[PDB]
Amino acid sequence: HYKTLRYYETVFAVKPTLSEEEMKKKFEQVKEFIKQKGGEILYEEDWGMRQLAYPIQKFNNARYFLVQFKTENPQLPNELDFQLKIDEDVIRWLNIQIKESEVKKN
Ligand code: NA
Repeated sequence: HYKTLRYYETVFAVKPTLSEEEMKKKFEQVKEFIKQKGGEILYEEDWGMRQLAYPIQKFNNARYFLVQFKTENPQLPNELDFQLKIDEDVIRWLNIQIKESEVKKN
């Protein structure tokens, strides 16, 4: 059915020189940014430190977070992408539109 409420998944990688406390704060900041722009946070995963397939700004590891959200704001994925792009601490960002049935929980 045609519907303007859409579901999205965002995955981003934080540079490994931030402290555990800074990484978790970054995640909360991304969530609050999404919440600002008319998005409801449905789900979230912390994937911890992961080896990168190939280096990024001379880094071989990074901190991965994942968040799913829903919104009627069609520009939120554009917005989030720009925000994660310009954030110097976020060295990788990926935005995926997902189905409603792909929303997870716990
Ligand atoms: Na960035």
